[PDB]
Amino acid sequence: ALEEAPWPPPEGAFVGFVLSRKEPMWADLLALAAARGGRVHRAPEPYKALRDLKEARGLLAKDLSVLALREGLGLPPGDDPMLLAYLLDPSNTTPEGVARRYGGEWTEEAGERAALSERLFANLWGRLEGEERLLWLYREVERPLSAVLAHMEATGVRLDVAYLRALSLEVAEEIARLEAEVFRLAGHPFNLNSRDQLERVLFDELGLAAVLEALREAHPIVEKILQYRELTKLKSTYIDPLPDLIHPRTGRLHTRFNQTATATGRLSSSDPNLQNIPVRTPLGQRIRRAFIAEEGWLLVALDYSQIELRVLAHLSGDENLIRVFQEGRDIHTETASWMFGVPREAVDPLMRRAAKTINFGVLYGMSAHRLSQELAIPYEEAQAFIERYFQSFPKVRAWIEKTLEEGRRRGYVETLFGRRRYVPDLEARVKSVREAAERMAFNMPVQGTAADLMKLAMVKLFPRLEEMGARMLLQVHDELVLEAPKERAEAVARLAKEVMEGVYPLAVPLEVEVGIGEDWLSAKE
Repeated sequence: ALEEAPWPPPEGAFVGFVLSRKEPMWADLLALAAARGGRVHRAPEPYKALRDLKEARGLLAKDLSVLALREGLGLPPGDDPMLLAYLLDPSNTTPEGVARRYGGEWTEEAGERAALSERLFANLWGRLEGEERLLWLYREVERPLSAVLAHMEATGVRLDVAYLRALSLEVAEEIARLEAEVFRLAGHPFNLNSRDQLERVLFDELGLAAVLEALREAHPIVEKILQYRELTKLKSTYIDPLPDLIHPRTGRLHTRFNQTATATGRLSSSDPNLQNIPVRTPLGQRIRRAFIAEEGWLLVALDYSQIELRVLAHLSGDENLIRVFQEGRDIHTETASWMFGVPREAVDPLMRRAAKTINFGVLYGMSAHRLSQELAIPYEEAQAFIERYFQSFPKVRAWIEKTLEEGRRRGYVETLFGRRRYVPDLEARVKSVREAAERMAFNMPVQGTAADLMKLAMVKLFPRLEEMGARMLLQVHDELVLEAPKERAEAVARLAKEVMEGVYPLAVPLEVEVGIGEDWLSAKE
């Protein structure tokens, strides 16, 4: 046991806390404690207790910072063992998981959480001090980012409830129509949500899991059904819930951001989860339209153009790919031109399509077999096309090979900045497993770097942003969403563009599309 001591603790103490709910902005602070030396300090009354701390230092610091901010206190997030653990091995994503792996237990008791933080920090910090690159990431990117996220989560984003309500009825209507059609193609009404009734109808005149249904695209009814499922999912996952997630004390929505969740270092969101809102789908766009600016403010949305290809270009050092970007020429057009040995002027739109497909196909995994189906071209030609590609960008092939070799030898792969991911499976004899590792192997450096760049961008942008009355609100994919006063907008945009594009010196220029509007959808123009 440790020695009890009265509140407050000397500065530099590690904080432990317990919430009544997982969402910081909605939870009630039940317990608060601090540890330093061999002592523990338990706060008599949690809320007031916060004011005695100059820095939330410990496990899940950001979360506490959020609660404090909603209470009008500027309590900054400090060192957090989670970040260190994550940097050591991206597998470390939850506090319970980390504790177990490193000798501690995660309990629902403030004091204990306070002690655990101290212990962990010392332990992991030692292990990190020898890693030049990782220490850099922790200090220059990770830690500072905590503050940023804290503010984002706390400020939140305004929603157009009126619009949401309306949209709900529209989709409900489309659903009814689809349902009607299904009945027509079935000859008799029935419950689409009922397994038994569905199965019978299918077997009724057809010869037979969403995958199963997808494969059974033989009768139009199956198509229409899947559409029904889709709309239903979206309506209940994004349209209907949103209004209910508006915090009473702010009038805005507070989506959660996690810093140590994805396997590649990309930020993830929850409640909702922007990541899964349909990209360029009529409905998806309509949902984005719900996110609006404050009365007298505007939304500035910045997006990175094909960052992954530019990153690849840099990591491979492929003269051709590099030239495409340095020359500012259309990537897909040039790809086609190369693959088919035809000058720009004669690029058939179908060639462009093929190129576009391959380009993306080589990024996410190595879309080999998929090519046939997605292109409706015979097997042989598909392989040839792939060959033509690497023939045009040799160094990309060389890079992929090198990456895997290094992976097998060292046991891990790393992003441009040094972030690492261990890949033991590259030596697996089981096909599917080894192939999975292989995808991950080259996906990691490309995606990881894209993530790192964005994070670096944010970190160094925040201070300057705050200098003007501007706010950082959302981050999804390779996109940032800001909020700024009507008269300041244009200026803020100009700044954001520069900062982002010049975040780090690449052999390829970085480009950012910028849009300003009253709502997210309008902004993206």
